[PDB]
Amino acid sequence: NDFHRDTWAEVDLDAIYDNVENLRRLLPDDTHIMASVCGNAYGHGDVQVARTALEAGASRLAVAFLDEALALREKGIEAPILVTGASRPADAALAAQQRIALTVFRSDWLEEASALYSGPFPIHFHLYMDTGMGVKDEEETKRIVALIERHPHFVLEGLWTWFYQYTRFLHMLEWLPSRPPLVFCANSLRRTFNMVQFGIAMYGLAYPLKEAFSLHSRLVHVKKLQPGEKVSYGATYTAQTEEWIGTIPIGYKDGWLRRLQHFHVLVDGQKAPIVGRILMDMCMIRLPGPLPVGTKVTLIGRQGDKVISIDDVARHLETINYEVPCTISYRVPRIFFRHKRIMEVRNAIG
Amino acid sequence: NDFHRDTWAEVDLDAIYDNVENLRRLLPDDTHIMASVCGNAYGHGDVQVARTALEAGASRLAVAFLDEALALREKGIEAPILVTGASRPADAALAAQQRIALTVFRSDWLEEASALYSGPFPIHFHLYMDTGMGVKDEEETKRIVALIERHPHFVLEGLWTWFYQYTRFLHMLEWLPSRPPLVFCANSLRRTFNMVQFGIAMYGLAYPLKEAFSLHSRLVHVKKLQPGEKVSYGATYTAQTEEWIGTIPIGYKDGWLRRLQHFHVLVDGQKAPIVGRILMDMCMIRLPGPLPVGTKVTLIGRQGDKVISIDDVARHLETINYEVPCTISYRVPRIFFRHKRIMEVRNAIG
Repeated sequence: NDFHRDTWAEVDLDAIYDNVENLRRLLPDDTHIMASVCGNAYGHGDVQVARTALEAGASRLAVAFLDEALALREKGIEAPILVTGASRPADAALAAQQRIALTVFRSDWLEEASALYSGPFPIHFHLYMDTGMGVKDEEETKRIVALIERHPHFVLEGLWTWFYQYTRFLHMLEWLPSRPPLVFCANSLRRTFNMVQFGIAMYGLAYPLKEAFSLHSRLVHVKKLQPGEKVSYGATYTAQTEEWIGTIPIGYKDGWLRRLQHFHVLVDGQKAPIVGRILMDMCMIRLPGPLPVGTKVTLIGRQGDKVISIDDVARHLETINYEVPCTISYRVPRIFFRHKRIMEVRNAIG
Repeated sequence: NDFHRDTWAEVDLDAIYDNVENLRRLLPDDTHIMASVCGNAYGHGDVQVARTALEAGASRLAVAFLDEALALREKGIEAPILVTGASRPADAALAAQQRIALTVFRSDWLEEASALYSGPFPIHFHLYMDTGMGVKDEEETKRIVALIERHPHFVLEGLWTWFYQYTRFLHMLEWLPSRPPLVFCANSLRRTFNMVQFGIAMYGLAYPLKEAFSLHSRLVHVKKLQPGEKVSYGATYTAQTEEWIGTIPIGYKDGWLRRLQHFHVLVDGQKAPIVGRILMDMCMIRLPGPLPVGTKVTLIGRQGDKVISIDDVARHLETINYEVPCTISYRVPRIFFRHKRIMEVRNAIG
């Protein structure tokens, strides 16, 4: 709850709430919302985001692998959770005991699972259909359906796919004896389909969606450089004029990658360039003018008229926006805001 | 201690041990070895590496900010620890209570610290000297020395710098009434100087030094593609011939960045290219031929005659080797090997 370096992320849970609420309003009353919270909720904080999305109308959670579902259960989350990635047949008992749903991709994964597991908890499976470009034919599907019907503790909960592929999907749906409780697709189509995946869009990333993630630091040293003065930590920055250099305590170990050398952060309402090499723990910006140590630096977020968004950082790095909050390391504290006030602080490094 | 996805890192503590032992032999008996363990020991594991480096001859630890020193103390580490980065004057009482040494860069940081702290623990300070390109003149140094002598609980433990700069340093050393218990420089010069910084070289990264970090996965789906068959998850991979595609459960959320698309991993003793876009949680490789699911994929490490090193990954990414193990996310379990056998497993996600 306390932290001891002037570098932190802010997570606006009101933003999460609002994004989910707008969708919960728009969709029909009988279609479920699934909240994607893999990768520690894309660097925002798994349990804080899950709790908020659930309060706001989400009724189910999606994670990428079993450990992520286990961590949510451990932190007291009770809503249904789907593992959308690969899992070991041997971990079936664990998932069932923890009331975690598993995705199956291959009939012989299920053959192994069936041989290895006898009870006492039911396991819920979702079938991932290969819709074009997972399970791919009628024979494989029928096999799967037989395994589920023949095993006393197996249950076919859902069918899904990732997007002609649609008409393929319609066909594959007909291969089943009956329609499963839940049918949806993963990417977001945000038809029927009685569940939708609010993936990255819950975080404000691509009506109108609110962005949820800010990253900040403070100047920790300020220095006037004379024309010709050098700073060398690896590379060598040579001052062309009289200018001011500030240091901030964030580096590539924090996920503030060497490749953001150049990028323009916000100090005192002005864009300022990250200058010289990004080092493991500190980096230098050329300041808009002289400034006192302790001045806030905004790496992502709003300062005055200006705003830097995740999209901006993604462009400089040449990646998609997803990767940016995900790369911000666990050693960066997150301050969670809810109801315009401060709800909690997670410093993963006690 | 258990983990539930087939993706893991291996950390060879024998490598750490050996690297430190070779240095402990080479250096004079009165010069200390300082072990750099910031950034969770560069992604290898803070407490496991500290413990090993200490067992092997290191007598002091270096971290980048206070929270890192606090986490080490909390996990039972008792050796002296220096914070080499910036700290808040107000946290002085906390560092003193926890017997953590602090680096000072500016005399008015110390003026604040002195005003705010009265006791009961002594605080050890190290002065970082600006040696050319921190504290910069005689007047500032004398001020600092006066503050330390006048305060009952302040102690000047060390002097250091990062590298004519040398002769500057010799001069600055003479500004002090006496020589501090410890004098060293940070970068590695690996003269006197009674302490050296075994930074990145402890990890086998640049006589002969052993590399300590491996990263591995397993194939989780295998698929034969016919000439012209496509896979689309974002980008579109179009098979030019008949070929085999394997999926592994690692993605950019694991620190396996989109930019490693192309890079060549090891499967079945062969180099194989990472193909199509790197997605959040999975990625595809074109296989040397048909292979059963469960086949080990080595992202960094040795398989048969072949070896992929951290340096190789750094080159493909266009960064320094430091950044690579540091970027591998906390959600990747680390398996620690000591005495050729398995010492423990850290799955940060219980």
